[PDB]
Amino acid sequence: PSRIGLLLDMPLRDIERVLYFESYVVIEGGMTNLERQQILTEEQYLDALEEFGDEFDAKMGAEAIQALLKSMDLEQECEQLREELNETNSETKRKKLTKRIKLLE
DNA sequence: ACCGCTGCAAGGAATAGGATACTTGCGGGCTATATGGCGGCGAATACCC
Repeated sequence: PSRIGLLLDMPLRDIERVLYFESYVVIEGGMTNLERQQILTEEQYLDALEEFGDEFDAKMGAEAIQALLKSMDLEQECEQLREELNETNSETKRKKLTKRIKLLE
């Protein structure tokens, strides 16, 4: 498994695309339609910034990954994930959240 | 005390011979598209509920 992939909890395909400069990823993406870490195609990024030339940041590549990682709190995420793992559901999400919590702790 | 003369250079036709500009191949010096191997296993999709 890829430690980045499941620490940040993003499918490895999308990090593969981002880290070789063929897409865009939002960093904070607040005060707008976008979420924390949506992926964008080049044209999608151009269109989004056109309609939303406000301050939402969407970077491209290693710098974006670094900012996204450095912009996270570990133990708080651990609390949220253990609360969610409390139940709903112990079928495969049980295994997934146990692994992610193991890495985070 | 004036002049036509001789004579002494300047520019044409025929030969030998070195200097010297020109040409060339190199030697080292440098930079920058496969197609007869399986087996196990675990993660990542697919699927049809």
